[PDB]
Amino acid sequence: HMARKFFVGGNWKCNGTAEEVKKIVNTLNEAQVPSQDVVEVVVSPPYVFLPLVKSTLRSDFFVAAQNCWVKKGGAFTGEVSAEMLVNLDIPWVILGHSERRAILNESSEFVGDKVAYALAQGLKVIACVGETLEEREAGSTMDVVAAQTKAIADRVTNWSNVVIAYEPVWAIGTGKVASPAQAQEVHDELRKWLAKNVSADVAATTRIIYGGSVNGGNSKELGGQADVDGFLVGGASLKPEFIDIIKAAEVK
Amino acid sequence: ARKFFVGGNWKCNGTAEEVKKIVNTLNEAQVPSQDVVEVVVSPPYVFLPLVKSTLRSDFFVAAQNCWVKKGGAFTGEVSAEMLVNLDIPWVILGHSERRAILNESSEFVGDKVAYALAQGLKVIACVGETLEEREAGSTMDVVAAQTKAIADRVTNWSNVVIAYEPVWAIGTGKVASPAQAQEVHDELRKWLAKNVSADVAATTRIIYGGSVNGGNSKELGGQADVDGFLVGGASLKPEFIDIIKAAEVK
Repeated sequence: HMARKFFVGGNWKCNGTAEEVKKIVNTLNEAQVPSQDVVEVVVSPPYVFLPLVKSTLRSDFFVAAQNCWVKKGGAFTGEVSAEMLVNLDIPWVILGHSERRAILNESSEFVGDKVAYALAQGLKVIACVGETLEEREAGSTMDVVAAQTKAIADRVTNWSNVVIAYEPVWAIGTGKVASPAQAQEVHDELRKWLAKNVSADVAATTRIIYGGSVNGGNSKELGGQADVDGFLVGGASLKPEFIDIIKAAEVK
Repeated sequence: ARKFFVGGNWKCNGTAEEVKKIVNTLNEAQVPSQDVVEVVVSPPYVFLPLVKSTLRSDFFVAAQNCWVKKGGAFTGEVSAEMLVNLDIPWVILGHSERRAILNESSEFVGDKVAYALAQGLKVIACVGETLEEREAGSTMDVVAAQTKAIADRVTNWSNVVIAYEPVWAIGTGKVASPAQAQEVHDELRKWLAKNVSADVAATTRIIYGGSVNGGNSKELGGQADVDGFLVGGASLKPEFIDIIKAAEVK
């Protein structure tokens, strides 16, 4: 029924010092962006800076962890449980990021279990999907994205607190450039998959955000697409340019 | 003489309320001198700032893991540089749970140890054999191979502690004896003497990472080649203080 609220997530990845975090947070705190009714803004620092960011960031921007454990805490040295994030009043978590799928070998099932467990503790989830250059060149884009999405869908009963991020991994460090039209094509096919395989209502209300290369310059052209509901920003999330990407929400 | 070393691995446990209680209990503790025992406490990443800001300054804070190299495009990982930036002096690397559950290879662990040392972190480097490996007669083959992957990459032995985890005796129904701990620690120290140097063998702490409680701490701690403990679950409880007090056995 109601329009999907534009969503901008900033994934800091494995970057930051206390000094850099203070500079980034000060820059965001002084930013003048569209209303909380027009855009939902989430910033995702490394685990060790979650307390500093949550304590100092403007209350109308929300904090995400970059990962959490698949289940209840216990004998999992080095892992952070969903209930720890809830305990520290961290409302969001990024799960299934292409870097964790590729470098740390997180399976679609492992990601699905994490999403279900995070939602069960009351966290909101940015659930990431995306195909490699090999998969795209093989003609497997929608087979891979549908399979990643299905592993999540099979474990999720309530999509209200889920945002899906499409990462064109094929266009990240390969020399290949994703067009806005190519982004819109995958977002459209993914939403049609949700409509047929979950429900018309879930398809209509679930934000699908673009996790490819976005800057101030291309944000309105990418953002001004029928099935693109915002961005999961990588490196630019550390820079003032992030504010220009948030401002792309006015295109809707 | 090697200074007795007691690490407390909280693992994936804690809330702000539980952390405050644990830290208050440690802050009120009366334990042996800084000459007799070195104490390290390892909370989850998200509680490192709270623990570092509130813990007695003569106990040291460790992260439970860090990334293998320089930060960048590694969503969810915490770099050695970040820990140094937050004045976290120690890191646990190659814990049996990360080797077994998260499939960290001996080479990956070795690279993490080298990178952590290079940023100025002190490292508790963990090694240990499974029940299958122990029953196959492969205990010292496995421990030597895991240690070699680390030793090949170490740039400062002063800042390394080795933790032997008898993984075969964690949730299997098997009980690791003081004699079995002593045997592995002695053979590991002899490996260091032959493969690194007599001086590194003589001065490097080898701590026992098996099931340690108030009751068995003095008998384990009294062994010639056991230089202390990496404590699991008991590290969350007042009993951790009784384990630190085992250092007086040396």
